[PDB]
Amino acid sequence: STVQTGINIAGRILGVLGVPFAGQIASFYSFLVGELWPRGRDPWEIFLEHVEQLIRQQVTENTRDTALARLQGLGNSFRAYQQSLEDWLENRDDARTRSVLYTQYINLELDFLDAMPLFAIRNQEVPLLMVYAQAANLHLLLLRDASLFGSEFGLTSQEIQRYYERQVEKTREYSDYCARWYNTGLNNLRGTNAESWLRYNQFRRDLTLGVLDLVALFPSYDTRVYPMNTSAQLTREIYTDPIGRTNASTNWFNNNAPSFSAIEAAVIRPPHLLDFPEQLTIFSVLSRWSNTQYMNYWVGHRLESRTIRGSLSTSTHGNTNTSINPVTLQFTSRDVYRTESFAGINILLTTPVNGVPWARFNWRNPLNSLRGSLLYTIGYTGVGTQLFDSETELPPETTERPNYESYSHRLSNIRLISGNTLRAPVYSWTHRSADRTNTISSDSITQIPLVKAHTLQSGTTVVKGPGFTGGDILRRTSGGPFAFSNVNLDFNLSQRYRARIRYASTTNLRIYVTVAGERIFAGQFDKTMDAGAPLTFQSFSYATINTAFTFPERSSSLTVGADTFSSGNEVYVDRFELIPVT
Amino acid sequence: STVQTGINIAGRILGVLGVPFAGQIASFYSFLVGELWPRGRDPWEIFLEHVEQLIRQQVTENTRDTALARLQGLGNSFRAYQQSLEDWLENRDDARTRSVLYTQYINLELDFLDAMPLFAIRNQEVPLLMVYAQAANLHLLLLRDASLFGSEFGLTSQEIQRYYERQVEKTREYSDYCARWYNTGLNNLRGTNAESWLRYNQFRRDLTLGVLDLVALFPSYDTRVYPMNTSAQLTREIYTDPIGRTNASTNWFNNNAPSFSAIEAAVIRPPHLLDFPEQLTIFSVLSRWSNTQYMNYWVGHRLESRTIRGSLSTSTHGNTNTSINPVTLQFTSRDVYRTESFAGINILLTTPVNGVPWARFNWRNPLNSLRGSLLYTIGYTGVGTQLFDSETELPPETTERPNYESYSHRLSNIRLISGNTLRAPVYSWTHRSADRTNTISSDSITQIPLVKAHTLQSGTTVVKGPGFTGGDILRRTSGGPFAFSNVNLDFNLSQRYRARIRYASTTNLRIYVTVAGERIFAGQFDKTMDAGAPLTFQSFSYATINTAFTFPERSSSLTVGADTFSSGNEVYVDRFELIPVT
Amino acid sequence: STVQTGINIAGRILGVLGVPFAGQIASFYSFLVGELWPRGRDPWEIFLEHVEQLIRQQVTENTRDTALARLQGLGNSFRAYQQSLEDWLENRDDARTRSVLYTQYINLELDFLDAMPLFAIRNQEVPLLMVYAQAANLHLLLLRDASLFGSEFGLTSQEIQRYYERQVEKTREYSDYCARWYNTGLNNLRGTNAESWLRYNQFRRDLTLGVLDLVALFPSYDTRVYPMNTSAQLTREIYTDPIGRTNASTNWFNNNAPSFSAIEAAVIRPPHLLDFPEQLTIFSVLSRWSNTQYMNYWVGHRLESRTIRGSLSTSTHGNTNTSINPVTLQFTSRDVYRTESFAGINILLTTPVNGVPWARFNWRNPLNSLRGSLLYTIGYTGVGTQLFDSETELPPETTERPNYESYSHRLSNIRLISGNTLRAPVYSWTHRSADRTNTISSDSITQIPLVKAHTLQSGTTVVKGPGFTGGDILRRTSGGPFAFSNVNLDFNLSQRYRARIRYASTTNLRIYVTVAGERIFAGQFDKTMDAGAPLTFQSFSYATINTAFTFPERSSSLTVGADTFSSGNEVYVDRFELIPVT
Repeated sequence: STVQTGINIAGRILGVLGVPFAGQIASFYSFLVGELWPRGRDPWEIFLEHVEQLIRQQVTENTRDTALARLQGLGNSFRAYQQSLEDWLENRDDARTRSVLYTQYINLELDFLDAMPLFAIRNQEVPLLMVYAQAANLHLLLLRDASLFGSEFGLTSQEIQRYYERQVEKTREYSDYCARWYNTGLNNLRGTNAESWLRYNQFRRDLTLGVLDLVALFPSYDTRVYPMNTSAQLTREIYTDPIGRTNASTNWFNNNAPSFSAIEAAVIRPPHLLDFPEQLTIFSVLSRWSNTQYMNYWVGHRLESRTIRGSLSTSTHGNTNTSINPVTLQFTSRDVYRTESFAGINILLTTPVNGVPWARFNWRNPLNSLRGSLLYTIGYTGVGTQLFDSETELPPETTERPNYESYSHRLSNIRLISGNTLRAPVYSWTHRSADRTNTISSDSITQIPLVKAHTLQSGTTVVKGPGFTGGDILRRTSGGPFAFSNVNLDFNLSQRYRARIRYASTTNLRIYVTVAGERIFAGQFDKTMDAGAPLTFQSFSYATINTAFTFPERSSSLTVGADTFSSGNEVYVDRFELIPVT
Repeated sequence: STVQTGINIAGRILGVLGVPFAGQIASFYSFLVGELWPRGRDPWEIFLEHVEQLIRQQVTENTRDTALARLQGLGNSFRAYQQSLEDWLENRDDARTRSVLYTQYINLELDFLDAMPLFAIRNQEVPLLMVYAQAANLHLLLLRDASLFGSEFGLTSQEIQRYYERQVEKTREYSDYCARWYNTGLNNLRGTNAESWLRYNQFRRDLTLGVLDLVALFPSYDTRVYPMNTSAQLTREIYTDPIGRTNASTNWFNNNAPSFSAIEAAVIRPPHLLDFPEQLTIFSVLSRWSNTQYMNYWVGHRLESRTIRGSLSTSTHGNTNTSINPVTLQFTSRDVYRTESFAGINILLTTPVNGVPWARFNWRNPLNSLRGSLLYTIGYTGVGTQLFDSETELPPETTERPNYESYSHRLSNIRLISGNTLRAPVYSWTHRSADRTNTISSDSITQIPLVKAHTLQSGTTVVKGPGFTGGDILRRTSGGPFAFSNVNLDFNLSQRYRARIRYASTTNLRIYVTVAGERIFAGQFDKTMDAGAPLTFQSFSYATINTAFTFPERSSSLTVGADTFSSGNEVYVDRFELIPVT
Repeated sequence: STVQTGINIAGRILGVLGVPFAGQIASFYSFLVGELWPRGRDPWEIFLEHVEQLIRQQVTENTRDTALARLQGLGNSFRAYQQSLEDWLENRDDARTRSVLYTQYINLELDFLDAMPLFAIRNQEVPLLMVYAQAANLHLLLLRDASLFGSEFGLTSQEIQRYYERQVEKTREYSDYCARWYNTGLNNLRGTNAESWLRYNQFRRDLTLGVLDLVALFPSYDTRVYPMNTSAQLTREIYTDPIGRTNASTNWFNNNAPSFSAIEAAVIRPPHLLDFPEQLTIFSVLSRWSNTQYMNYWVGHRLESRTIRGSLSTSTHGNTNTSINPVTLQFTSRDVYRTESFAGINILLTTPVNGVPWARFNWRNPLNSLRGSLLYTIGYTGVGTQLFDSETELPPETTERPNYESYSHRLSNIRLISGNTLRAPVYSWTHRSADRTNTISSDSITQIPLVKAHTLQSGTTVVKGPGFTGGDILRRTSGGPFAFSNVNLDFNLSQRYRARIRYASTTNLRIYVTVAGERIFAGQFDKTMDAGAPLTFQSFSYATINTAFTFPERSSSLTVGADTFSSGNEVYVDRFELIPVT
């Protein structure tokens, strides 16, 4: 539910980024009070106690009362502001409505200022992280409304500016707090054994859904950088729990093997370029004690993964001996949105075996409404069984449609935890907003993270993301191209686009873009951080190249690079954006 | 003092219900800051520590600081708002006064929103109940001012509505919280012995004075339901402490007898129709040890009680043997407002006897300024003595007049706690606002609770009140009349009145009224709750019958009924109101 | 730093008292957010933990979170208000800027009301004293801005008055809280030995710098009493730590002697009239153990001190035998702003000796830019050494100039703690704002405390200050003159001035002033307190004598007196002010 709501909120903000036209602010605001201040329950205390249970450290009974009391009162005010904001909809002229809405806006904007430190208490920053992050986003949307149509509210140009300036610094402040405190929180649960890793990974996945995916949208509220509609991609991989037992007491981590440090390096893919799974091939082994107690469980797999117009990559995990047949499932261009998995446990004299004898992959074709299940199993009986529904961990956002139209995540990679007499698959997922084609729209600002590329230049490493960008990030230490991406355009192609790239660098440099590997458009831009400085939100600037360009084909490719600086300096690239000039 | 203030506040709100004309809001508001934010002391912490001592459970030193700090700051703001509200009195046109008063109104209305959860902390809801309830009333009066003359403030029709809507839902929210939490609080002090019953009853009486009597006036703030002046009656019975010893260690509850469960069923009258005492007859027994240590104490009484135009009822308690003479006092139509009682204790070898050898009943005639004492005693000497002044528990409201003009309660019933060698009278009182004649005014809305009736139909039970109505309530389970009341009208009788009755029902039904048991005016009205649902504030609606009527005599009688529904459903009636049409 | 900031703030308010013209409010406000809400650190928690360490009693981890969270949010709002206040600078006409600035002013003024009890928690009033006092001043400056130019904001005359009234009562409320709680705090650290006295004196000096010097400026915010520029003097003496050891464990207080009660009476000058040091003569004694371990340390001194046009006074402390030579330093009319002192420790078999073998007095001439050091030493080697820089305790205010132009305090008196084999000088200092000439300006209101006089009448005692005036105070118990002062005027002398004197009295009386001991101007004024009442902020009123006068000479003398009342009553005088009539 905690996770369910963070998905609904973050996924619905994706639709209302930059400048919205007409009346999606009010319906979004209306949706927002319904999800955040509902009848019946308090989702804030659900946030607070969700993280508290994760890190296994309860807030003081004090800090509890203070924040939630501040939160509901703020919700009475947020409900009041939107209520009247929902009446300004029809209003064109009134010296009283724009005078009360005036005051309740200003009061609540002010109210969020005082309230923000309340959810930011020393020694209990981490338990309040989701509570804090969801509140921080709320304040940043309201400052966006100052720029949006406060100009009609009865606000002066100077006060709009004063409002925009705090939105800028609050975007920097809120994006830093969440990143560091998500990191510190994650840091403390670093353990020494597997049981601590499950708690570690759980903290990572759940808070990535609520907090980090919201923070990554904060830059896209800026009215001046995104003066129209803009589109964003969240590119991080998240890992659902490994499919193993949990009851009655060996389980799956006390069934021998590996260490915390071993599991973390074995399942977490190092920072890569984003790929979609293609063909999956499962190998099985049979482990019986008699005619009534056997099960052929999951021992190894071979998964093909392709970047966007990439050459095929195939990884191998586990065992591959094929006395038993191997079953192969087909995932290419099909969104595996829901996996129902069964964790089997067979027992010998003292030694129990954990494996997976059944896993169904529900898939949808995002381009043309084709569904399907893909089943793996051989046979089993007399063994223990524990279900793993992916939607327990990765629910579709709450919609008026079924799950195969409303899902929020795809299967992207299957790793495998192996040991002596233990097999625990781990599904890594990628967010829906990260698309398969890098489609470039004609009437909105398309953000394409450089992580959506297919090829790295001979010196470009993908380094792990700071927290507040939505995914990992690419870093050159000397001049040259960064990565090679492929982009697709819609019906009418005559469109000219200017290029703008979110970068972080130690030096003034020349940033360029080449289309179809032939014609080039460059610019000169500024240093954004100090040499030993540790990459915060303000280290990132936008480098707008003046000159517009036409794409030659509906399927063209775009390179991003930066040279003309002395090596040893560090240059980062998060994202190239394409601004349709019109 | 805690109790003294709850009386002053609640009693003074009685005069300013519905729509006030001219300038009683400001003087009431001025009175309100004087009583709530005085110089010298903090009555909020007096509230808080009064309940804390009752339930014998102190708030955390934390929750203490938070709420009182919020409260005084709110009082600095409430003092500021009223200060300028007290200057708008003279103002007719000003774009600045109605612009500051504008802002400090809106700010404080908003301020109460955030503040309300502060006085509503989990695990300490009951100790803050009076603190909470008095604050809740404060917020609800200000929302009433939005409807009242915010229309002149510079408020638009839509924002007045938005203000009225929160007044509606806050009236529902605040009336539910107080009722349930008064009930939960009362529930925990349910004990097993008599010493726990005194603490139990003390909690009941004191919090009924401050909280419940205030909540019962919350419906009467609605500007649309009561668009003029309206009159309200509080009909509950409250029970002062039984007159027994308290020092040096047997006292009156360790002098043997009964249990908690025994006392509660023996003294608390089950839900009845309200009656006023008539003739009281005391019986006494003499208990001496010698010539220097005797006392004839109170052993039994016989009290006559009449409903409004009711047949005489006489109850009997205790002993009645009349070797000693019996003394009879006359209370008919006389408001016993003050009782000074003496708890006597005589001692034998080990067995002590508790009784009352002296009790004076100060009375006033509410129609024509006749006072008087009525004394009971026989003779006593050498025995212990402990005074019981009713005004210690039931003080008159703070006025510029003496107690026999400013009293807030009347004696209504005398029960008696009996045991082996123990006599402890208990005085039950009814609030002043509940009148003796059910007078119906020509220019205000007269609320007559159905508990002010004289006769029940053959299936109507008086069930115990939910908490937020002011008294108990009447319930039919099949169609027919509810109860039979008698009403009185003032000088000019030509007036036509329409009837409107606060009801709660499971089904659509026909609600009617008949005047003088002859002519009938009915209507059809809506279901208001679900079958198993537990009767909250929103279960109660108003059923307005369209047709006006003339009363035939200055002393007429009015029946309330509801038929045309299937039995097994439940129908409740709290109150019939009479709206003078003009 | 805590002390460093209290100096900067208080010293910079001295320049912007009463009514400022043009644009020093905004630059002062800009300075104020920089010093109070800086980047990097939280000076509020530095305040809070500074006092906490002094009294050796930490706030609860709770009260901590609450106040600082309220404080920064208030700082986000204070930064916002000043930000737009810093834009109204250029604005002359706008129905929107004066409408947002409108609302954020009113909101923050309201915000300070609720916030003030937050920093005033029961059982932790003293640790929050500096936090509280600095916040109290902030609120009082904003109320001053209501009177100043709220009249242009869009405020009505009546609301300005309502704003001024709270400024009056808040000036009374904040000045009382700080004085009593500074006193209670100081009271608890009353000890029995010398180690407790150092902690006692430390609490006195540090909180006098931050809190008391700020409170003494609160009266000078009143727009009606000081309708122009006004000048104020802070006249209290503060005492830096006695120069003794602190490491490795005898130190200087365990090296035998005296008690708490002995030290307090020996070093703290009883309430006197303010004097400036003149000629200082140090006597030394030699204490060696061999040729490699000797030191001639400070044993006694003889200091000349003169009031303003006073006869010379000379005090003597310590020893005076002159086998060793005596060194004499010249301080007359020279501001000893910085002293660097060395605490020496020589050791015998078990008995160690503490003395001072080196002390340099940096001085500046305030009239004409002459600097200089004045050194005392004889010779020392092989002994322990611990430096005492006065700016560790008494820093110059943070400026763009060096310390000999920006210092905040002068050396005024040197007392000496003596014992058997122990010498610990103690420097008493007077604040810079207290001047040497009592200069009277032509275009500002000059406050001259009566403590700046030179002669007391035959019945006038200087009694210790209540806390909220800036220094001690003079009290007559029968009619007559109070004290005799000398005043100096600037270039053009034609000016007429009216006299007004801050007094506190039990009776209606005649207060007079005589110039040059010849011509007299008197008036009749009102009782201000009750006979046994204990002198609070409201005990002090201003007695304005109607008639203007001319001073005859550039160096004239002014007497203040009050007769025509019955003896036994008490009459206090803090300050005579001189209002240039024009």
